[PDB]
Amino acid sequence: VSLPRMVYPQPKVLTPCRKDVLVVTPWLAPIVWEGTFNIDILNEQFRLQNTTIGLTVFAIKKYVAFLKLFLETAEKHFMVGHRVHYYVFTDQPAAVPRVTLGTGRQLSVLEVCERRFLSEVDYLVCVDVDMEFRDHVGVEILTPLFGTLHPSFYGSSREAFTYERRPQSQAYIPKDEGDFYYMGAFFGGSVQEVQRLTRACHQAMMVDQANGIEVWHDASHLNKYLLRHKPTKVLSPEYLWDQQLLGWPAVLRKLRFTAVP
Ligand SMILES: [Hg+2]
Ligand SMILES: [Hg+2]
Ligand SMILES: [Hg+2]
Ligand SMILES: [Hg+2]
Ligand SMILES: [Hg+2]
Repeated sequence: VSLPRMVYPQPKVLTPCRKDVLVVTPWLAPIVWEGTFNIDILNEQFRLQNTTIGLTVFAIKKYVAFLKLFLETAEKHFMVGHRVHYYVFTDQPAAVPRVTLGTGRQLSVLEVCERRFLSEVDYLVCVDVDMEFRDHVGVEILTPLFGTLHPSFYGSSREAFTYERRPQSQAYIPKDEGDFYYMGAFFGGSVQEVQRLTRACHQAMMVDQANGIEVWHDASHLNKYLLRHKPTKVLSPEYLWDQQLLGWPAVLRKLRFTAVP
């Protein structure tokens, strides 16, 4: 359907807002930074499709302790205005805190789903639970397949990336290959694309197991997948930061989703 009439500042062809960072990859995927998007336009586009976002987190053992802060801050900052379905995978269903949710937002507790996700949500986002939302994380991220720049490596040359470097591993990436180092958390996309990815990772993990090989497990396989199946958006480190470890450098105008000491 058509967008309604909207009044906003004219984009200026000969005046980019961000001259300090790369905002598009060499395969023409946007790299999402503050100042690259008009959230009003994006919100309209996604609400006209009645978009439902699934947010998946694993909270096992001591990590259940992070759920309250995670969910309360997600209520304040994550996809506000859109339909959200939280999926909490946990070994302690009775320890999941009762957090009050906005309208159109639901939570499911799964005790520790393929067809279920296909029928319940349009996008899936996969994050770590020991995190909090500090600022807007919205529909600007949504796309068939996305990953997030690792905050420790976004300025590094690829030789420094801690990819899997053993050729015997399915996740092997040689020193002369690599676009980016993606964090092995905060990835997502359409349900179909996220299922393809997770299927691929699980198959490759089995093969490495069978060959007696186990560096960064989920992150090394993710990085191999995203090297071979290029993401359709890349999230800047605004979306995955640790202020205690890394500070607040000028290049980050917002710190949206961060580590919790
Ligand atoms: Hg801009
Ligand atoms: Hg997921
Ligand atoms: Hg997940
Ligand atoms: Hg993979
Ligand atoms: Hg993976």
